[PDB]
Amino acid sequence: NRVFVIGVGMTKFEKPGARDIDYPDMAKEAGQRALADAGIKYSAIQQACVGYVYGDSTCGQRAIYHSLGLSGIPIINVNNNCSTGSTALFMGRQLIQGGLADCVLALGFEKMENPMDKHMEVMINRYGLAAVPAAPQMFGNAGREHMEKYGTKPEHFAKVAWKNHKHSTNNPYSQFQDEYSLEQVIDSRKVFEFLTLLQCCPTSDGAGAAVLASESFVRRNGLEKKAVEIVAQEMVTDLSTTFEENSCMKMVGYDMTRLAAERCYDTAGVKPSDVDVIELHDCFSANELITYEALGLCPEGKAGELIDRGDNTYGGKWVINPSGGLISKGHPLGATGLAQCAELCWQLRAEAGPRQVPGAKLALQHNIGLGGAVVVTLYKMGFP
Repeated sequence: NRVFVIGVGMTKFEKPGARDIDYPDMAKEAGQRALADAGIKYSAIQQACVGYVYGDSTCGQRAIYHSLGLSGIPIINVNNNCSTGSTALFMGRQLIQGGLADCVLALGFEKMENPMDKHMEVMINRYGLAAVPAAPQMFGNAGREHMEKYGTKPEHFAKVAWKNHKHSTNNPYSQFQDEYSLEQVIDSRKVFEFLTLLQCCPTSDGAGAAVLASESFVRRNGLEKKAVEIVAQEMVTDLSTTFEENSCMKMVGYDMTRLAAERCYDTAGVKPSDVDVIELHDCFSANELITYEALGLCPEGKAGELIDRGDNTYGGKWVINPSGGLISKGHPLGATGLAQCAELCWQLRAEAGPRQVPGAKLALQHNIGLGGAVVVTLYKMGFP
């Protein structure tokens, strides 16, 4: 069964406490924007898939009833107690593709609240980073491994972050919308090793939403115009390996990204060179830089050359994170994938305004599930 995104919506992503509304009003703003975009009656929604990390099991229902009114529809919380949760969009795609529903709402939101692990926990709190204590150490280790094997420079990681902040200047939904100089990225507060504060994603509070529909729902309702097809979607969980084969890059999911993308390319019958625009999970600059190679944009060890050619921005081969990435937008855990989806749908619909990638036809999304698995998605217009 083919699956289409027929409406998208999001709140602005803002510093926690910047905006004095609670998570149900954030959900309502994003959800009602997606339903207005879709152009459907609220009663068309048959099930809701709701992604959030903080708060008890009733928050998904509370947010949906505040957004749509009271109803009997299933309300599925993405983040189950197995800690193997995917994403609201991934689950909504499953329900359509599996013939369990014709039309679903995917909703996501977040409203915050050894000695090195203790130091990183305090740093995360005081710097407002959207990371767990292990993450800066694991991503710094992966970055350092890439430098030692391939000759990548610390400045290549800073240039990735610089490019994301530059893109953010045209995204009114992003927490940060200012261009920093490369020297300012390098000179910002140390987080871990070469990673500085402007290379790490901050916390944001916010919400995002998407309306997903079957081919028959799109046809019956005449909604071909805005229908963005999910032409491939793959999740890959931790790949059990040996001591001899393990590496710092594998420990942060390099091969999970690589296999998810390979499977998407095969399903969609496309190559990395066919992709026009990308939104990826730049939790740290180091994740974006190695993800260039995992996605097959360039050969092993060649990300520094891609960066130095400007082949990750406007006028280059790929426009990567036209949104400004997690580095600029910040990272409300449950909402990040739906914000990526909103931007890629606007790009393919030619509605991304000052961020528009001219002629974009194939979009790739890279994201991490609430349980840590990598999800890669490919999008094209359904009815061009």
